[PDB]
Amino acid sequence: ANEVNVYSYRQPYLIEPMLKNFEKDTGIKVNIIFADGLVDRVKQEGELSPADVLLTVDISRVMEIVNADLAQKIDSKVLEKNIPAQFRDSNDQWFGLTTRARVIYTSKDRVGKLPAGFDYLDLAKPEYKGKVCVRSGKNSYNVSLFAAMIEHYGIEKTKAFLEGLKANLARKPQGGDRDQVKAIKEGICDYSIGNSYYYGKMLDDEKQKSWAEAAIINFPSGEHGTHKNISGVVIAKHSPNKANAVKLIEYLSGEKAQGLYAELNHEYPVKEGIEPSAIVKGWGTFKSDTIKLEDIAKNYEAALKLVDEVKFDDFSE
Repeated sequence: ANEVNVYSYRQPYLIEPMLKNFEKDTGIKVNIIFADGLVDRVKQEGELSPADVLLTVDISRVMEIVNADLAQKIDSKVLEKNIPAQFRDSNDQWFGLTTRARVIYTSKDRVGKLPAGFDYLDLAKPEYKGKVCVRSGKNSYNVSLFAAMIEHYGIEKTKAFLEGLKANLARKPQGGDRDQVKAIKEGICDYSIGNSYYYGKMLDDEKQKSWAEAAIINFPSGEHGTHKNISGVVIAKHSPNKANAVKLIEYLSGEKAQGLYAELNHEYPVKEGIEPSAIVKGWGTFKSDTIKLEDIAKNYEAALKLVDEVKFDDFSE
């Protein structure tokens, strides 16, 4: 046909606008399934997998796919021009489309703004007992944060951090990132961990704006700064519509789509010269962790093991 088969780890509200604009501008039909491809299914199906494009939200998932030989190399002058080298594979098998920060939200009323020098690590200190909310420790946004911490500190110190963080939780890990900010608004907790773009999404939503208004976005500024991760894309090894798949990822890297990522999603474009939204610009800039993206993913397995050892999500005692 004239189609492309997309498997998306992103829910419709954070990707449909980009894909609909792609369909209108190119004439190529997008078939989309929301993941639950699934890496194990893509592997076992092998040559019969209909997947063209896998849209990811985490570098560690990207490297799981690439390491399993489920991607293929894409050499595109358009991707080269649009995506800075630090946000795509040197070996051409994966491509970053946005960056996002995993930030600390605080209660406007009960905490205020965090001081310069505040670190993720501070959330494990005894004085924050009963005041911290985080979604499941096994959620990959969290595990990739902990993976970066292993690169910086090793597994003993990272485990001690996880034990302290767990000890300080106000409630059993539950919900997603926005839900923790709702909990700040309601008074259940005073500090949460979540991705930056969700603050802008909440502000844009009539039903969630009060959640964001009750919280302050903070970019950690300890030794290794603020954790960054990427939304991205891989073209599957056996892509049945590969030319169309390349046109899709080239489109997502371009000026128009990158502007949509900025203005609609409140994410940081990878493409230089594309301004963030007014909301995102208002937060100011921050010192990013200089860790290489692959060096986050390298530690994912070890981080997941630590989360299991500390039984992070168990709130029984």
